[PDB]
Amino acid sequence: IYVNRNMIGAVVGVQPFGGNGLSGTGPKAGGPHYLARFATEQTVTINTAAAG
Amino acid sequence: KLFGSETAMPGPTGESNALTMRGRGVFVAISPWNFPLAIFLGQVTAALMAGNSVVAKPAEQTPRIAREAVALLHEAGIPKSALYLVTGDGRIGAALTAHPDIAGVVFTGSTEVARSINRALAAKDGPIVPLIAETGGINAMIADATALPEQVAYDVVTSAFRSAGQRCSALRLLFVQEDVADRMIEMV
Amino acid sequence: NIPPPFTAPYAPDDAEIAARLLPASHLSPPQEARIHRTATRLIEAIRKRLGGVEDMLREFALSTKEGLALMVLAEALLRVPDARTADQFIEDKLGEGDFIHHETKSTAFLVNASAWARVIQPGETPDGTIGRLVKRLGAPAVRTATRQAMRLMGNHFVLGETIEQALERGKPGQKTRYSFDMLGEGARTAADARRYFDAYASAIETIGKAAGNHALPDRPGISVKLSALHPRFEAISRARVMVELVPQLLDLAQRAKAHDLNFTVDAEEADRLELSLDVIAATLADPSLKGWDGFGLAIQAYQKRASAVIDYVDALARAHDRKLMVRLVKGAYWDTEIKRAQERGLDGYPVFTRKAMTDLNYVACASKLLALRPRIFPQFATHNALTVATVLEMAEGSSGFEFQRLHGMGEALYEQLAKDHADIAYRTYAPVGSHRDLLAYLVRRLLENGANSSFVAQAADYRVPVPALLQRPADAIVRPQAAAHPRIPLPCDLFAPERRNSRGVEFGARTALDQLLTDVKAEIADATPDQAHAAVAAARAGFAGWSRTPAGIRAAALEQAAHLLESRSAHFIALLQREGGKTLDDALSELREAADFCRYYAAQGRKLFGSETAMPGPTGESNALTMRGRGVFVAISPWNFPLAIFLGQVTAALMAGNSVVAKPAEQTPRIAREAVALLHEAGIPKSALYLVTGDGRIGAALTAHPDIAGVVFTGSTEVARSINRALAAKDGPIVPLIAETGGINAMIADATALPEQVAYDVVTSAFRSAGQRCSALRLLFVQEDVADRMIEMVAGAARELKIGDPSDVATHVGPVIDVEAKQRLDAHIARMKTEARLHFAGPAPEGCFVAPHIFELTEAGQLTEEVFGPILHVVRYRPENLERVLRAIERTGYGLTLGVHSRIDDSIEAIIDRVQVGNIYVNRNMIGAVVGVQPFGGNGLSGTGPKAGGPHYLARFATEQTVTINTAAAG
Amino acid sequence: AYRTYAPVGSHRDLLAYLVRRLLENGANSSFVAQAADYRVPVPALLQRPADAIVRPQAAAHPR
Ligand SMILES: Cc1cc2nc3c(=O)[nH]c(=O)nc-3n(C[C@H](O)[C@H](O)[C@H](O)COP(=O)(O)OP(=O)(O)OC[C@H]3O[C@@H](n4cnc5c(N)ncnc54)[C@H](O)[C@@H]3O)c2cc1C
Ligand SMILES: Cc1cc2nc3c(=O)[nH]c(=O)nc-3n(C[C@H](O)[C@H](O)[C@H](O)COP(=O)(O)OP(=O)(O)OC[C@H]3O[C@@H](n4cnc5c(N)ncnc54)[C@H](O)[C@@H]3O)c2cc1C
Repeated sequence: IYVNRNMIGAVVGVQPFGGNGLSGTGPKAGGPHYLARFATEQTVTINTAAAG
Repeated sequence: KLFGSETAMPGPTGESNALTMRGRGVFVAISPWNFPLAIFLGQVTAALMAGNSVVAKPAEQTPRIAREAVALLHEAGIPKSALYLVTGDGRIGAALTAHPDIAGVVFTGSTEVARSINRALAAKDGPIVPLIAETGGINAMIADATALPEQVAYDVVTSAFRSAGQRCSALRLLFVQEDVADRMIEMV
Repeated sequence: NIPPPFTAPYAPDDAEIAARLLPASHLSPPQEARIHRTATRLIEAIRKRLGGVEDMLREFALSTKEGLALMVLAEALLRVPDARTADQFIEDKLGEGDFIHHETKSTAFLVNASAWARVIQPGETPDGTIGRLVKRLGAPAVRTATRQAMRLMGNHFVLGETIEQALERGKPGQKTRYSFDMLGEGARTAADARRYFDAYASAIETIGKAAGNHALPDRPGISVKLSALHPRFEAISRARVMVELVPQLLDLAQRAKAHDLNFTVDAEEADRLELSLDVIAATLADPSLKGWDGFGLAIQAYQKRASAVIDYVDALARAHDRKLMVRLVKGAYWDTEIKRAQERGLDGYPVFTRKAMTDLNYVACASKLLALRPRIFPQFATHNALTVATVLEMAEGSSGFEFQRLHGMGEALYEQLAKDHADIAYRTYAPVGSHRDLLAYLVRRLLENGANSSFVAQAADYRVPVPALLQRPADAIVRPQAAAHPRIPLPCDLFAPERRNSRGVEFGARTALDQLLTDVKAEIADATPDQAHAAVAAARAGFAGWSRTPAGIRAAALEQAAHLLESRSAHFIALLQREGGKTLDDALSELREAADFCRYYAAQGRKLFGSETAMPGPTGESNALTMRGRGVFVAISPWNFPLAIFLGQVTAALMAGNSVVAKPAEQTPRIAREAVALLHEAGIPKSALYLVTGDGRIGAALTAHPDIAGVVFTGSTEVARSINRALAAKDGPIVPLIAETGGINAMIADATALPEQVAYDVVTSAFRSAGQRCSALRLLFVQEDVADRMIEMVAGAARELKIGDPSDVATHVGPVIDVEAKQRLDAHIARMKTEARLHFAGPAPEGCFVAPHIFELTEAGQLTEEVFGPILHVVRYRPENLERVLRAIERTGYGLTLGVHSRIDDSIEAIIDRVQVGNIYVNRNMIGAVVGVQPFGGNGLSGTGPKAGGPHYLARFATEQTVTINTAAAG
Repeated sequence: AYRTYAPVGSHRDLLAYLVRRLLENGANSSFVAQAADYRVPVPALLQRPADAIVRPQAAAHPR
């Protein structure tokens, strides 16, 4: 949403760009939720008691 | 920030728990003609950064800028084995996305093509992979009678006609209050 | 009158205890002056300075793991028939290479003597515990440390391949100079419990033939552990324990009595205290033990119940008119007790959390025991010079008690005491047993010697001034309110201040278990396709308002749901047992997890949706990023966690600002309905949450509905694909699909792994909840050198599982969900019987039950399907072929959980680097993922992500919005 | 080839010599002191001096 200015030229890291509905899936390019979608999470759980 | 170090999780004594994020596999990156360098590079560098190798098919109208961007990434330190450029039509794009070994698709282009990519992915008996699709818009602007007509006109002309309107963000539909309608339209 | 079954409050307040112990600890200045002098002299003797384990750890700056590795290597090297062969190995081979091979072979030697009996290429990358040690210290120092470990293993331990070999080795017409601390503990199989019984019986005869001609207490003793004598020694199996174990313990007591020996029942974990006292009381009660003063037990001063145990033992002694020998110790399982109370969400710790509190309680308990002479003969087991000096002073004169130490500890301490006070008696114990029981004993011992708080460790460190060792415990505590350790939170505060932790129950406390069993015992038409469509439309109408309800109010609603869940835990636990067929621990755990989901998503919800994120940019412009609800989410949940996964998915979607239409598994709609009613009562509007029950056709109507904004799904891989296809066929928006599906989960156990622990964790991972967990172990890979022992131990342990009615507290394995499931399982069993070796097939009760089964495959590729039941598959492998194991795990295409059991960090790390599995568990079981601790969920055929119970979950239920305002006209 | 020296002299000259010698053996920076301390990993003793300084402006001791 752009208020009292034009609607174009989204700046990377300033206006994370991208929409919903028929406009896209997300996440927004140039924003902080983008990179995670390209990755998978991994939890490593180690029982450390024999060491202290 | 995201992949540079693990996130420690709180838990009981005598046990460690760490959350990490790793690459998924092979990403297919499909880019449009209207931002042939920046969207091409945005999608590709994101996938690479996340630890994925990338097969990139640029829009048929703009392969040369894509080839140069690819060579530039290789020279910037991206291994030849991590990044490949495949040029061609939509059937080639369909070949890459229907390939059973890829780990995800990042797509920017038409809504119709995104749906067919999504259908080709879902048809596979393999893993359900991520689809990142940024498609079009029918973008509105609402201008009320408190708005400055000289500024509305300028921002409307810019939003609609910059780049011959060949931007996904471009203004397509202007709503203007009737009391100021004649003046604003005439000025645009 | 015989005392009632022991029941003391499990974890009372530390401060109230300190308020009584602090003043009673007061001693007159001449009393303190005498203690100070005796202790100074004992400590100075210790600092005179071959020594002990603490010295080896200190001298080479060894971790506990490294000490363990060298002692194991040392023991193998000592049992080579020709000592010159050992010398050649140490100089030529050790430190030059084959580091992992040496670590693996010497550890395997302990269960498989034949395994241990190449040419080492130069420039080998130093990996493994020994390799890393060599890199840090250098090969020659490692050789020097190994020889020292050889002296320690040879001098301070009585060991053999069998008990007869150990007993022969430790032989003195002389009397034995030491009593026997028998190695065994925690039998996993019936065969193990008999072997330990036999070893105890053999030891009693060996020690009896060399017991000398004096009267008690001047005769040797033997220490015995109840967990070694019974393979399911636990409160829930009490009925069978009283019936099977008591006669065994009695048999041994009688054999000890016939040689007039000291016979001591060791004290183990806090959750076994009450059960051990029941066993000991019933055993002591037997008339055959009259006329003998050598029977006794250990009492741990680190426990708040310690004083009450002393009263109980004394009343037991008077009721039966016996004399007892009672060992007072501090306690060997402190770290274990902390960990457990935390995992189990107990309301406090059974032990003190400041070391000085244990020291105080020890002296108070000793004072109490001294006053119970001569009926009770106290034995003060400690290597603390100050504790010895203080107990000696309190005795004011002496006799009617003794001190106790472990061979290889407190030698100089007790020699000096005997010089300075000739009528002081002290008993010395030597560890005696088989190599197969060494590892478990060594680990515990190395934790005490390596501990920074250890008195023995400090007295040997010349950086620690003698006067620091003499600080009186009361002066360390100073004030009652400081009794609890400031840096150790109560389990309820484990996640503070981020969120509250759910409450658990300690089954080892009979008051708590009986109350829980009592409370629990005291406690649906389908939908038409039209009804499901109306539910969607209704949820669609409720979306606008709910999405705009402030995040803190949505969060308050989840938190109230958690509170109502815990307040009504008995009600929901009853439902989990009746509808889900879950055993009590599984039901309780599911209830905790459900509450945990509500609190964690609430807390992550405020963080993520509580306020906008400001984005940096030019002046004269603001840029704010927000996350809003998507629309109507369809939540489809499975039968195996019918409350927690159902609630996790639903409360997540709700928290993100979505309205929800929820379709629960056909087998478990009732718990779902109650959960829904509960969320509504917690503050979730009727218009935001709807329950639609029915089959997959109803589930399919919901997912094909053109107006929904997303699907969250947990279930079968095939159903997830058909949902994905139904969504992708739509001409509408591409909506998010979150799908957590199955796994074919592997465990890799190498020859450095402890078989008793592997067996326990394998049996748990594969057979808990009748294998009806998505994280369950299906495929065990075990190195060939330890395969026979490991498989045998797993099979023997599986046989001890009680299969039956999940409402009986003694049951370990309940029924499978329905006949359709049982049938599918039985077909796979019939197939595997014709296809693979059957190692174990248990006896199912009549009804919808499948018993644990263990099959060995020739290759992993013979297991091609997730089999959703208590059915373990085993593949043995050669150490050089680890890649083929890893390749076989990749081949399935699944990636949910993976277990790794190994001592070797480089091996563990290589496995982690290689595999893509969502949850890797190292040296523990693979189940019971805790919300916010183990973000759970996999990749490949196992799921889409993001992980449930983790920090990337909520975002996916939302969509982002950037608002960009040109602010220049304001300034 | 390596030459080995032994300290030779009268008791009346020992104290002054001993003080200086004990300052070198007791110094935390001493290589001999570190190589004898098993807490110090062999690789730490092998850090190249140029890698400790890294940059000219860091030549002087900051403290
Ligand atoms: C012959 C013999 C038999 C034994 N049998 C048993 C047995 O059957 N069962 C058993 O549990 N123990 C038993 N022990 C005791 C155990 O093995 C340790 O030796 C003992 O706890 C050490 O106490 P201490 O006076 O030697 O040493 P210290 O260094 O004085 O005391 C150490 C002890 O303090 C306690 N401690 C450490 N940190 C904390 C803390 N933060 N808060 C509260 N307390 C803390 C622990 O119990 C620890 O062991 C036995 C010991 C001997 C010598
Ligand atoms: C046979 C023999 C004869 C010697 N004769 C003399 C002599 O005639 N005159 C003399 O001055 N020395 C003399 N020395 C050297 C002195 O006695 C020390 O032995 C020597 O400096 C140690 O250096 P290193 O390579 O052994 O040890 P290292 O542990 O490598 O180096 C220690 C040296 O580093 C230097 N150093 C320590 N801290 C700092 C710092 N913050 N900044 C800069 N430098 C620092 C000091 O010089 C210190 O001695 C002699 C040594 C030997 C073996």
